[PDB]
Amino acid sequence: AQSVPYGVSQIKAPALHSQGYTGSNVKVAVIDSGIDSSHPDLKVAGGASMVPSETNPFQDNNSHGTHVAGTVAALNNSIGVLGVAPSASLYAVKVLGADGSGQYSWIINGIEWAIANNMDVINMSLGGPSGSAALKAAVDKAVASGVVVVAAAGNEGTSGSSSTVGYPGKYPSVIAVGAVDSSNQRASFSSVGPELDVMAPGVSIQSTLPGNKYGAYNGTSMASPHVAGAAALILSKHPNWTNTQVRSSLENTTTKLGDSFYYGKGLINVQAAAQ
Ligand SMILES: [Ca+2]
Ligand code: NA
Repeated sequence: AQSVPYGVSQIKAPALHSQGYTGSNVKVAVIDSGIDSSHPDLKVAGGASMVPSETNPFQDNNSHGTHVAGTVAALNNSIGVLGVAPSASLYAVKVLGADGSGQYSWIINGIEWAIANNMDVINMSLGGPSGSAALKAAVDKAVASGVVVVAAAGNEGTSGSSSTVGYPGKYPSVIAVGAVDSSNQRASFSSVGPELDVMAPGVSIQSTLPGNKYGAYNGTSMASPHVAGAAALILSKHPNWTNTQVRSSLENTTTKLGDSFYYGKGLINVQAAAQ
C-alpha cells in the first residue's frame, strides 16, 4: 500500500497527476549525499560523484540525498510513498560524504556536471553561512544555461534583523525555499530574509531512506525538493517554457502567507502554476 505524504497534497501535486502530468522526461539533479538506487520506491537514471573519496553516487551513506530524492520522485506504484514528480528522471550528484560535509569545489563540480548533462532542474538541499564568487558564478551559469535552480533557504531561524538565508539560496538566481508545516505555519528553524522566495512543506516529511526504509525529517532541505518536483511537473505540461517562465509561474501563483521576510511569496501551488 502506497501513502501520499501530506506535503505532496499540500502543494496540489495530485491535481497534476490527475491530469496526466507526472514529470515525465524532465531531468532533475539531486545535488546531495547520493541516492540509494536500490530502493524499491526509486528509479535513478544516472549520476556522478564529485567526492574524490567516494566514487559511487548510488550509495548514500548519509541518508539525506535519498530522502530528498523520494520527495521529488518516489514512484507511483503499490508501495512506499509518492513523489511530487513521480515520472521525473532522477540523477544522483554526490557532493557530500557520509558526514554530510562537502567542499565548495565539489558542489561547483556537481553544478557543472548538471549543466554539461542537460539537467532541467537542480535541487540543492544544502547551504552554508559563507558564499564564494566561484559558487555564485556556477549557479548563475546554470540559470543562464536554462536550468531551474532550487535550494533550501537554511535552518538558521531568526537573528535579529539579519538575513539568515544560507548560500547558495541567498543568490538572486536561485529559488530559496523556506519551510512551513501542514497548517501553513513557518517552522521556527526556517531561515528568514529578503532572499527567501517561496515556502513548501518541511516539517515531518515522510520519504524514502536507504535500505528499503521510510522516515520523516524536518528542514528546509525537505521543503526544497517539493519546489524542484513542482518545476518538473510544470515542465512536463509545458516543455517549451524557459526556467524564467517556470520560476515566474511558481512565484506569481503562491498562496500568500505572511510577511515576505518570513514567508517570501508564500506557499507554492503547482495546480495554479501549471496553467
Ligand atoms: Ca510509491
Ligand atoms: Na534567492
